[PDB]
Amino acid sequence: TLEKFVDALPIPDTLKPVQQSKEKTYYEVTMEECTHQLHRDLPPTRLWGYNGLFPGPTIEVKRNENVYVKWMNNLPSTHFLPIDHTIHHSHEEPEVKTVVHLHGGVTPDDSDGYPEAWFSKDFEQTGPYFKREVYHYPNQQRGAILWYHDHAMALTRLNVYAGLVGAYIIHDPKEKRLKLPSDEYDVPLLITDRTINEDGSLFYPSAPENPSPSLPNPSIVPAFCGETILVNGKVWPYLEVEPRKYRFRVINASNTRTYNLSLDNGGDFIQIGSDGGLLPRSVKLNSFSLAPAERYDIIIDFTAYEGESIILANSAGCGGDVNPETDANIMQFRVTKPLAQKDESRKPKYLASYHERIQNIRTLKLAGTQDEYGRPVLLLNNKRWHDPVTETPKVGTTEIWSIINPTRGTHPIHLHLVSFRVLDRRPFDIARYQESGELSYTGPAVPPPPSEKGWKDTIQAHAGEVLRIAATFGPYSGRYVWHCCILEHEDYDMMRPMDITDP
Ligand SMILES: [Cu+2]
Ligand SMILES: [Cu+2]
Ligand SMILES: [Cu+2]
Repeated sequence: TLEKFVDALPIPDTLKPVQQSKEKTYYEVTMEECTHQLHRDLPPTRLWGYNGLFPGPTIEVKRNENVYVKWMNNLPSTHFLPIDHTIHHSHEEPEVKTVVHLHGGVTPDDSDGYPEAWFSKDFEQTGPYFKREVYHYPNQQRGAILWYHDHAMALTRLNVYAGLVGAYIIHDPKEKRLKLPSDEYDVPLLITDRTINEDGSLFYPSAPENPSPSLPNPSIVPAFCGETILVNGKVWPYLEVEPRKYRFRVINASNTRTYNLSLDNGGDFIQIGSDGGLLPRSVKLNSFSLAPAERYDIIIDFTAYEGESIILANSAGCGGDVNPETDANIMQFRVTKPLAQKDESRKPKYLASYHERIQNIRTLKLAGTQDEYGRPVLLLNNKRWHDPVTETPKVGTTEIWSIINPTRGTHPIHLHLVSFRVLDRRPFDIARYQESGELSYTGPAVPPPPSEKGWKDTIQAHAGEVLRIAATFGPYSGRYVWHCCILEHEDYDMMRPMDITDP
């Protein structure tokens, strides 16, 4: 095992445009086999990286900036992580397929990275919903932390684990007057748990434990928990900071793992933002939950802690209780950087402003059948991906989605295109719902905590609760998706199409 806090936190560079005008910013990003050392004491690791980087370069845009990214694939024809060929059914398609989803993007459908819009190297082969090489991101939306990652059908868990993640920030100039910490004092933190072999190579399980020899090989697993935690591509790093306010864009880019984060001296975060942008009012927190694909925009105020080492800790376990010596640790702040200037940043209470009729109320169930080989298959509302679309909201209208979770565990559910408000959660009789299909509540409705009073696009639906959210669908119409963000679930098969229609 590996010494904690011996490597500096990398901060990914900001991508430079290939061409740029008042009217159009044009970027190129090529997926490439690359080599990077993840820890002082590990041989370098072979990974897949956007422009040869892990994590991918940070992309920074203004609200309404007219952006194009040509996402290209220049990867090997053959994968280096275990492909389970039995999970989706078929001329022969390439083994390695990729497509980039801008998670949180208010995006035209053919630029949203639909799982069947995939492509292989140089776009030689393309999936049946592919339309275009150069994706278009108009960024007509709230300033926020987005992130980009692969979304290829049956492969998402693999392609992401391989290293295909990156941050995308939307800056709204109108927010500049809040004087939030910025520039060097505004730092994204992409958290990814990994398991790494002694020779430096990524370990990803090629079967669950106790593989009955009937079971395919490789076989998909229903969950992955990495032995090590990385932030921005380094195992358990440290970051030297100035004793002053910092903003952090915290992103869970892990396959399965949920984090429950705190500072080991009992100190407080200030949440200024959720997936969908600034909260209306800032919230003071001692801890916070962070499931796959969630994003918390926070301030940590180091002013009074000059000289100190503060650990960003985690108490959520993955497949067992946290281990204090390993996954209980995320990174270490060292407040030893001299101030480069006066800290003019603020941490205001007042951040943003907070009339619509309900067109429809979709009731949706989270549940799993079981396959030929005994393995669990997780399904949204009893459907497989390939079944005729059923979630078909009307452009311009508002729906309430009530998501019922009678499973053993939490699912972070994500809708593309939209961000949405959270209404409440409410517990119910699980046995009763499974026996009869009948829903009896065992307690009142609970509103969201303040963290979740703003806009969200990825939301934890806890076991034995009904969660209700509300979304207005637009401004674009077309074919999108919704799904669980635990990638091991997403790929088998907790993802469905979502058509937003127009007369
Ligand atoms: Cu998304
Ligand atoms: Cu799930
Ligand atoms: Cu998605």
